[PDB]
Amino acid sequence: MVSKGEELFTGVVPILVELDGDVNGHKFSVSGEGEGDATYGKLTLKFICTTGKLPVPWPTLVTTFVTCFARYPDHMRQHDFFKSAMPEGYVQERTIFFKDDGNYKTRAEVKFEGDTLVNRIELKGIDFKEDGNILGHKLEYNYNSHNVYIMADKQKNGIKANFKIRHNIEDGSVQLADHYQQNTPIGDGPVLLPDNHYLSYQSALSKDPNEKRDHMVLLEFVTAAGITL
Ligand SMILES: [Br-]
Ligand SMILES: [Br-]
Ligand SMILES: [Br-]
Ligand SMILES: [Br-]
Ligand SMILES: [Br-]
Repeated sequence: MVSKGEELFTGVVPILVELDGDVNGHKFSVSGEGEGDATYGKLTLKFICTTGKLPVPWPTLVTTFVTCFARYPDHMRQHDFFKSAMPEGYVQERTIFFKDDGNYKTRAEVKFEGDTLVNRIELKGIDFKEDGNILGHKLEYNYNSHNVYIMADKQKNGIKANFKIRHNIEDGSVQLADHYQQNTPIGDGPVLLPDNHYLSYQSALSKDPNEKRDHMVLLEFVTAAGITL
């Protein structure tokens, strides 16, 4: 049978993203809009910095900007915590430690408002070097594929993950962003607590040639894979 959560994602779902950020005291906001198609694990989103110039590089916000759109293969459906929490939704929290630089702390609520899947985020960044790779805008505008190991967090009735993102720099090195993540449901309803599994990501960043505002276009695919060999 198709679960309550699963049925909310059988077609194309509009997405709205709102972020309020503050990094080393530099305040900024970003809105995003687009669509998710969970059947294909597909996200298409365009983000606009509504406060002027984004004071951090767009790539550093990609992981922050809706894992309910992941494609879970049929044999993996029991492990999809993210859809099981809908429509009431879940809180996603991270600390992202940039190696040799500062860290982001994020809190996002992901939930439906009517037919729209909303990702509402607050982000606070501290201890950044004003001329480091982040505040100095030294990251290439691109993105690597990454696998994320999702684990159940029984104590907290949700999931957790930690993974390292590599942001390429043009001198051939990378800026590491070490993610520690915890998701917990917003409703008191039943959720799926998964066995350990992976989510495989690819992300492509681009620009709208007709857009004068500071912005990012993101195309991202997420697919789950199991550990039964
Ligand atoms: Br600060
Ligand atoms: Br605007
Ligand atoms: Br950028
Ligand atoms: Br995602
Ligand atoms: Br988050």
